[PDB]
Amino acid sequence: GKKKVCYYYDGDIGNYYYGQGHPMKPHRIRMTHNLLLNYGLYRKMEIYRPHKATAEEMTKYHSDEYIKFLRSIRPDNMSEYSKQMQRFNVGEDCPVFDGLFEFCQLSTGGSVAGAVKLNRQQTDMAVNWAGGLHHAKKSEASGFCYVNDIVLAILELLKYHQRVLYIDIDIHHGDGVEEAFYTTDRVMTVSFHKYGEYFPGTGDLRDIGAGKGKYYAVNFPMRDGIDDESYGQIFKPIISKVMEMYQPSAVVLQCGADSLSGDRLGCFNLTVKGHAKCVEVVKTFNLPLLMLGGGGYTIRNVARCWTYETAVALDCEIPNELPYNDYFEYFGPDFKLHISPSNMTNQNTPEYMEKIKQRLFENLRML
Ligand SMILES: CCCC[C@H](NC(=O)[C@H](C)c1c(C)[nH]c2ccc(O)cc12)c1ncc(-c2cc3ccccc3nc2OC)[nH]1
Ligand SMILES: [Ca+2]
Ligand SMILES: [Ca+2]
Ligand SMILES: [Zn+2]
Repeated sequence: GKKKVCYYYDGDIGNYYYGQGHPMKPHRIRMTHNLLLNYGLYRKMEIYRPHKATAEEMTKYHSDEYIKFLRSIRPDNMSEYSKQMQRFNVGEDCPVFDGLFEFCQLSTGGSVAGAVKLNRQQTDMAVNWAGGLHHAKKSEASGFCYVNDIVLAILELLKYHQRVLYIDIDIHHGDGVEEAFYTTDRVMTVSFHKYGEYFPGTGDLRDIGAGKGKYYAVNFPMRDGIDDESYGQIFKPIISKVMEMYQPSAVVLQCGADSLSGDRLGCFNLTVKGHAKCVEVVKTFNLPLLMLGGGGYTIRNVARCWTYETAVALDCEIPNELPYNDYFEYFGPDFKLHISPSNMTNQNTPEYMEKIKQRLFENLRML
């Protein structure tokens, strides 16, 4: 049936700024919120403002030293932390910016709060578009991510769920999450990503977990230009097999929008409908589900994607004609919700897709 949806958002999230020319733009979270408000999707959800996650909540995963550094570093005192910046990988892809720690607190607060709501059986779905920062490591920032809100949310789900399934459709390998749970069978991580001469350089289909975690990490490496057809020939069959074999009791779905056609950093060719089909597929299993954001660097498309995925979560049909909103000019020249794929070549032949799917199916038989 239709499901209850709780949505997490802080009105200040859009004001955090990574710096001039940096592709990560928290403003896209505010564009998403304003678009979904203007479509009237607020009348259908319970809207919550997440608390600022404490350093203590963050150290359930991250090292005390790394969290202490994040809570301390500021653009005005950076000069005194030259040593720690190198140690914790802060200052290149992951710059020091005003309110960095508060931004991490809000991103994490939404994911953890959503997991608590699911644990209490008070919602069917919890949504936190400011979360999904899957690259952060135990004691290091990485790929525009500082605090791994996903790992923290999964640890919260593990208090009441024996097995948790994590699915990541961001164009980049979900390395921080996979690494956190690499040697456990209590979390199965499934990542679909571009692999080959691309960040973070991990996620080979031969990375399948280790020790008790062997066969509990699944990686589907893809080439440039994947389209809705190709993604659609493999996503439902793999997720169906994972659901059958693993039988998770909760699911976390990272909906990174950098896998869409026309992304500033991505090289895939999915439309918003193609990307949202993943949400439709996962939602049909009727399991407690935490939906998170992630990458997405052509911000008009990120807002379209996450607004449509929120409509999918609510089983609410919304028109293609965009309603007027505070960022209406960003959606020109068409002012439509849905996007068209480009003419880029799909390097993922149908035979390649079937062959990788078959290799993963062999690994899934080992559960
Ligand atoms: C989602 C995160 C993607 C990160 C990614 N980083 C990298 O590609 C770097 C070189 C990298 C590193 C450190 N490790 C790697 C391992 C494998 C690999 O193939 C690459 C890397 C990135 N792609 C765009 C940028 C980028 C960063 C900027 C920072 C400040 C200002 C402007 C920037 N512009 C950028 O692209 C307009 N960075
Ligand atoms: Ca991924
Ligand atoms: Ca695992
Ligand atoms: Zn990404």
